[PDB]
Amino acid sequence: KQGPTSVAYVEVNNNSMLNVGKYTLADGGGNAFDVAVIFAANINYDTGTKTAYLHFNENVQRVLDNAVTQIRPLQQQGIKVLLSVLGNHQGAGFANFPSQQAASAFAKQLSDAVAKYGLDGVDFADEYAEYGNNGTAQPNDSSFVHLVTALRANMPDKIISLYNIGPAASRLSYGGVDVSDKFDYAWNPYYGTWQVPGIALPKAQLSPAAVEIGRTSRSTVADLARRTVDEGYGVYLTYNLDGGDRTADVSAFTRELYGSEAVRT
Ligand SMILES: [Zn+2]
Repeated sequence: KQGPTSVAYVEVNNNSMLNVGKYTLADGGGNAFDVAVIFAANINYDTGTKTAYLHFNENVQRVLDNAVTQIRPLQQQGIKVLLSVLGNHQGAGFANFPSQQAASAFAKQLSDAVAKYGLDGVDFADEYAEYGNNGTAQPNDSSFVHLVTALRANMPDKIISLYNIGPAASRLSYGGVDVSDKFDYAWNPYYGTWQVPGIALPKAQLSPAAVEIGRTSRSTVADLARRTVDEGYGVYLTYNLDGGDRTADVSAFTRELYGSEAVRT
């Protein structure tokens, strides 16, 4: 298989991670998706200790606890699995950690979770943090740099990606350290559109295209995949892969990215 890196986000609240492994290319048998993203664990805030911390809702916890059936099989077949981390309406977000030490403690929780569950990486989605709730501060310009630097240091050989949205995504440089190069990938969060991420990464690691499989018209899915290849971009994002038969939708972009339509087990 040769072509852009395919990524699929799965809202584990309602869907199975395994669905991502169901699609392969008719010509070649390669995976239609190269990366699967568990959406989403989150950044919580303890008002008492005034400390942010990593939280997994029951659904996220359930899939992590069942890594052998929910995650391991995807990895066995060559698909990378990442844990997305999202804001949780509690004031704490990736852009408002008060210090280097504070950001670093949270990065350890992340890297520890990655090792414990045998994950391939982390995805940062700075949305719904609601900076300010519970007496918290507004995003500052060192928090994210500190968090990314620590995480990357913690897991040098794993994946770290950026869902391109929010205060954090605009605060990649501080004190002479630009954290753009510590990210493996970055992508557009707006389904049905082409929006090149601002983060200073080369085309090969960016996905200006974004589609919500089953919702975006197969014409637009095909168009964005076509533009991806034509403009030389190296990633393509599919959001909300569900349990329905989306072979036609997956084929809409695989024909363009890989030259083969897809098959679903
Ligand atoms: Zn809210």
